[PDB]
Amino acid sequence: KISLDQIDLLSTKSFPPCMRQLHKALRENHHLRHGGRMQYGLFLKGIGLTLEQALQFWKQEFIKGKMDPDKFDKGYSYNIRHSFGKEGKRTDYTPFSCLKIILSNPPSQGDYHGCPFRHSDPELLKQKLQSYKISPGGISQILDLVKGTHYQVACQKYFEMIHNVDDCGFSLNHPNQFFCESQRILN
RNA sequence: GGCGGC
DNA sequence: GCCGCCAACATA
Ligand code: SF4
Ligand SMILES: [Mg+2]
Repeated sequence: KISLDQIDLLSTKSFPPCMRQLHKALRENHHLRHGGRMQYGLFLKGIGLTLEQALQFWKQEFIKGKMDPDKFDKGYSYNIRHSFGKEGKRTDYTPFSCLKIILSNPPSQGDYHGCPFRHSDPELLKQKLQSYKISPGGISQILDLVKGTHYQVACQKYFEMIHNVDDCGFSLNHPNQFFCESQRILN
């Protein structure tokens, strides 16, 4: 039901901070390192894209990287299809959970994957939070949680703020959950 | 990105 | 250089 020329907006309204960053990095650089391609690609599949849309979405953005639209089909296409279970063993991989994103494959320079509340240093997180136009009160309420290592809670706090609600009404532990609960309120 | 094949 | 096959796992 979801369409491609609708993602840029969705990233702002319903994507949790991690996926939002990942999308922005993708649009600005026209590319993403492995870690991000994994985290974001499966998220996109979790929200609804089909294999046709995924290949389109990724190809389109990588051509802007000015690379051979063939060098794309060469490497990148097979792996996208394998994500959707259409190659090898044929496993329709479930998208990543929070605990996994937070406790594993920590990001390095050049990477945008991971959990902002956990991998972005307090000072850079605050700037992001401010860029998302989050009230200095909640931003302060989030940083606290972060300092207490309650990353998922800090994210729920971010959810409640961009949605103008008192209680998100669910315990967060998976990015696509954050998306669904958001779409519930907006759509 | 890793592992694997030439 | 060319190429294949992997990982995940919430979820009302
Ligand atoms: S808490 Fe879970 S969802 Fe919110 S950002 Fe960290 S990872 Fe993405
Ligand atoms: Mg590569």
